[PDB]
Amino acid sequence: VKNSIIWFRKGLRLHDNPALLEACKDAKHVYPVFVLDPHFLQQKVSVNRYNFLLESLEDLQRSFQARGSRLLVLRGKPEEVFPRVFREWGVTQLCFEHDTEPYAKVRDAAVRRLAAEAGVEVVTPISHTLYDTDMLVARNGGAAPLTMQSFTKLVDRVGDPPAPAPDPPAAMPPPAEDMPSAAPAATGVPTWQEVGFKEPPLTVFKGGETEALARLEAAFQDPKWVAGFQKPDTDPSAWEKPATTVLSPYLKFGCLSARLFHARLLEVYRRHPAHSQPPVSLRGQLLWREFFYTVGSTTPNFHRMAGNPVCKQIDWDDNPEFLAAWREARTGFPWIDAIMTQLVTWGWMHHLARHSVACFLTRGDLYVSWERGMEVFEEHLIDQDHYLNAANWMWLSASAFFSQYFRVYSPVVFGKKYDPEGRFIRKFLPVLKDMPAKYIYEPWTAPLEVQRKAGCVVGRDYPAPIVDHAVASKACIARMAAAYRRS
Ligand SMILES: Cc1cc2nc3c(=O)[nH]c(=O)nc-3n(C[C@H](O)[C@H](O)[C@H](O)COP(=O)(O)OP(=O)(O)OC[C@H]3O[C@@H](n4cnc5c(N)ncnc54)[C@H](O)[C@@H]3O)c2cc1C
Ligand SMILES: [Cl-]
Repeated sequence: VKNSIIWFRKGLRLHDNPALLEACKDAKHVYPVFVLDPHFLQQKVSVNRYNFLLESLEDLQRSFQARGSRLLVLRGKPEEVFPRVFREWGVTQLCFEHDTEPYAKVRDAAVRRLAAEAGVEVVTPISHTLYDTDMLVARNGGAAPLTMQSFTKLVDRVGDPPAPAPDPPAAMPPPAEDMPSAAPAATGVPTWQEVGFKEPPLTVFKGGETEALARLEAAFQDPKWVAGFQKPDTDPSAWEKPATTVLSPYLKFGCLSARLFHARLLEVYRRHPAHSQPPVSLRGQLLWREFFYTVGSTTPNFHRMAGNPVCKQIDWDDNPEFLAAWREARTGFPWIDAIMTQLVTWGWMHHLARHSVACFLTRGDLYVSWERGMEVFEEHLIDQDHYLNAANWMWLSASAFFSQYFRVYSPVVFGKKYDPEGRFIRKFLPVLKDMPAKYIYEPWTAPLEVQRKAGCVVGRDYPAPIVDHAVASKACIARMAAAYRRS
C-alpha cells in the first residue's frame, strides 16, 4: 500500500500545495508532519515570530481536523526522526516543498539520502516562488540577472507563472491508528510558554493560512487601489490601516501562495488597462521578492560581506555604542526610535520606515555594518526572510544593487512630509504624546518651559540626539565616496 508523508517546513497552507496533492494521491495513510526542534531557544528568535509560526501550525491543525486528519508536530532533528518514522509508518513516498536557502539544501540532501536507504520516493515540487528559479538562470544563459530591469524582461520572456494548484480533497487519508510516534501527547502544537519564552507576544498580526486568505480578500475589496498601486508613494506613517498589504509574514512562512497572489493580480489588471507596471506595481513587489530569491540562491555568501562577489567591501565602523542606541530605540530622533519600537512590538514596518532606520544605521549617520543591522531585524521581524532581509540591507547600505550614496534620508524631515502632527510617533512613543507638533520631530529644540509642560524633558524622560545629522551625514557621504573610488 501507499503511505506518504507531507513534510511542512515552509508552505504552511492547504491551497496551492502540489506536495500535498501528490502525497494524497492513491494514498492509504497520509502523515502531515512538522519537525520542531525543542532546543531552538537554547542555542535569536523573538516570541512574536515564533508564536506566528505556532499560530500558523494551529491553523493547519484545524484544517486537517476538518478533513478527518491531524497535524503531527514531531520533536527532534529531521535526520534523526525520519529514519524511525520511515520504518514505523511503512512510508513509500516523501513530499515537501522545495527550498533554496543554504541550510535547507544541506538538510534536504541528507533527508534524500536517508529516504533512498529506506526505499522512499522523494517528490519536491516548486511552489514557494513564482517560477523555478534555476530555470530562470538557465534561460538567461547560465547567470542570474543583476538588475530589476533585466530581470523583468526575463520573466516577460518566460510568460505567466504556473497557475495555483487546486484544493486538496474534502476528505484526507488519516494517519494509521495506534502508532507510537503519532501519539497525540508528543505531536501536539505547543504554546509559546511551553517552548521557553517568558514574555508574551505583542504583535497584532495573527498567523495561519485562514488569516492570510482573509487579508488577501481585504486587499482586493477595492480593485482600483490594486491596479493603481505604486510602492514609493505609499505612507510609512500609517498604522491604523497600513498603506500596503502586510502579506509579507504570510508569504515568508508560506501561509499564502505567491502564485495565488499573482493570479489574483492578473485578474484585476485584465479589467483595468491603466494599471501600474513593474517595478512599482503590486505585481512588481512580488517580482522584487522573486528577483532577490534568484540572485541570492545562486550567489555564494549572500548574507555576508566577505566572500560575497556582489557586495562591496566597505570598512564599516565597529561602534557598539551607536549600535546599542539604535537597537534599544534611544537615538534621540523620535522618528527613528518609533520605528525601532514598532519593530520590537509589531515585528513589521512599512518599507519606507525600514529605509529610514537602515540608512540611519549604515551609510547615513552611524556608519555601522549592515550585517549588524541585519542581525537585529532577523530577531524581531515576523517576515524575516533570508534572501530579502539581506538584499534590502545591502541596498540601503549602498553595498549592492543600489549605488546613489548621495541620497541620504533626513531623520527629522522624512516623516514630517507624511505626518506633521506626529501621530505615528505618539502611538509608539507615548512619552511624547503631549509634545506640541512644532517640536515633536526635534524635541531638543523645544524651550525648557514647553518640555516641562509636555512632561517630556530631554535628557531625563527622552534621550538627546546621539549625533548631529548635518555633521554625521556629511562625514558618511565623504567616506562612502572614497570607498567607491577605491573599489
Ligand atoms: C532593510 C530592509 C529589510 C527588509 N527585510 C525584509 C524581510 O526580512 N522580509 C520581507 O518580506 N521583506 C523585507 N523587506 C522588504 C519590505 O520591508 C517588505 O517586503 C514590506 O515592507 C512588507 O510590507 P507588505 O507585505 O505590505 O508589502 P507589499 O507592498 O504589499 O509588497 C507585497 C509583497 O512583495 C514582497 N516585497 C515587497 N517589497 C519587497 C522588497 N523591497 N524586496 C522584496 N520583496 C518585497 C513581500 O513578499 C510583500 O509581502 C526589507 C526591506 C528593507 C529596506
Ligand atoms: Cl528626506
